[PDB]
Amino acid sequence: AELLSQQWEAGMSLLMALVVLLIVAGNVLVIAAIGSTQRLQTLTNLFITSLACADLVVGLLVVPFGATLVVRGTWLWGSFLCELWTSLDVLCVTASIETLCVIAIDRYLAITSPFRYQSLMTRARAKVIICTVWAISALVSFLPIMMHWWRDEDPQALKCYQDPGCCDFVTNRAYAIASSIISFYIPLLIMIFVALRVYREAKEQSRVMLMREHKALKTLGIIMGVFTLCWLPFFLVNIVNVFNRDLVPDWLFVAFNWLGYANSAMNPIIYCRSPDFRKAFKRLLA
Ligand SMILES: CC(C)CCC[C@@H](C)[C@H]1CC[C@H]2[C@@H]3CC=C4C[C@@H](OC(=O)CCC(=O)O)CC[C@]4(C)[C@H]3CC[C@]12C
Ligand SMILES: CC(C)CCC[C@@H](C)[C@H]1CC[C@H]2[C@@H]3CC=C4C[C@@H](OC(=O)CCC(=O)O)CC[C@]4(C)[C@H]3CC[C@]12C
Ligand SMILES: CCCCCCCCCC(=O)N(CCO)C[C@@H](O)[C@@H](O)[C@@H](O)[C@@H](O)CO
Ligand SMILES: CCCCCCCCCC(=O)N(CCO)C[C@@H](O)[C@@H](O)[C@@H](O)[C@@H](O)CO
Ligand SMILES: CCCCCCCCCC(=O)N(CCO)C[C@@H](O)[C@@H](O)[C@@H](O)[C@@H](O)CO
Ligand SMILES: C[C@H](CCc1ccc(O)cc1)NCCc1ccc(O)c(O)c1
Repeated sequence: AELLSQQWEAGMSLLMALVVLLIVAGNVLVIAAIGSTQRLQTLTNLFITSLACADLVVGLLVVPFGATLVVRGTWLWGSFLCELWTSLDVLCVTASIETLCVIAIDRYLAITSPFRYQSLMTRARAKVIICTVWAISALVSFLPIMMHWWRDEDPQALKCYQDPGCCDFVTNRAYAIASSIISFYIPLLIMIFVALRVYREAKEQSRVMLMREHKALKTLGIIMGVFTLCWLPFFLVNIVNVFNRDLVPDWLFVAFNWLGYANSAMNPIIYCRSPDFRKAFKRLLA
């Protein structure tokens, strides 16, 4: 009874810490490698840095908080932080998918108008792009949450809000469909459409130099593919609940949200496809 709980609590704590460590180490490495290697200070890598910040915030704030909820079986932190924590979860996935769109659009430009790209894209503009992405993402994630537009009047929902250790994100149907479409489905569709155009236009192409560029693009394709595979299951289930709560078991819905968090750990590994990152990683770790 109490022993079963102790064994579970301690092993789950150990796993959670590992996940945190992997997400924080991996993404600090990416930021530090870029911050300190002129060869890696390209404009595309400024977008990568932004993605790494999104993932780092998941490692430092989103996951640690969720971990305490999984390990201890209740929300220990009060009402405000529960809402802030929710806000930050929506924020990061929103900022991630929006950044991935930008990366795909940056690459489409560079490949179809290399010279028009040359005269448009500067460090100053890349900064504006990044900031705009985080602005829109903040707008779409915080306000509806601070305006309580997500709340329901279901008996289930009143139960949770009248229980100080409840921090499920029980939402009304309108918000579920709206936030999913606005945070995820639309940027998803744009990203896929643009990523396929980048695929067609890369096909209409020293041989050594073009191979190295296609290796790099494939790496970006992989980042986008893995991100879709990590989050699409959660968002699909999010929709399905609006229509039928029985069609898909609870435990798998929760797990899918954790699969989403897990994506924040994957990008640094995936970047080891690149000689340059690999070398910068090995050098940084001394
Ligand atoms: C806890 C949450 C709610 C706050 C989120 C933090 C943001 C304000 C961060 C996330 C991404 C960050 C940006 C990521 C990348 C850049 C590029 C950077 O350009 C550089 O010259 C340094 C790049 C390098 O490492 O070589 C300037 C800061 C800026 C705009 C950062 C400004 C602050 C941003 C928007
Ligand atoms: C909220 C959901 C429903 C829509 C998300 C779509 C976004 C993922 C993408 C699609 C096109 C992107 C935009 C394409 C071009 C620009 C111009 C870009 O660069 C500048 O404006 C620099 C101009 C300057 O200051 O000189 C600013 C960001 C922005 C609006 C991008 C922000 C992110 C956008 C809106
Ligand atoms: C959750 C976070 C949400 C991000 C918040 C975005 C706010 C807008 C970002 C911003 O302030 N700038 C966009 C930058 O692209 C302008 C800055 O550059 C600012 O420092 C200016 O006053 C200077 O340009 C003048 O020296
Ligand atoms: C970007 C996302 C922004 C989404 C904004 C959604 C706001 C819609 C708010 C809303 O529709 N409700 C109040 C929430 O403040 C009420 C209902 O959703 C629900 O609570 C009850 O009417 C039930 O009886 C079911 O119909
Ligand atoms: C309240 C009920 C919540 C219970 C669910 C908690 C599951 C613990 C989350 C976790 O860390 N993992 C399970 C994920 O569900 C393992 C991850 O490390 C793994 O997903 C990824 O590292 C791989 O997919 C990468 O290839
Ligand atoms: C904070 C909340 C619950 C996360 C959670 C719930 C239970 C757990 O045991 C562990 C984690 N996750 C929100 C996911 C989400 C993300 C984006 C959206 O647009 C949306 O409607 C919902």
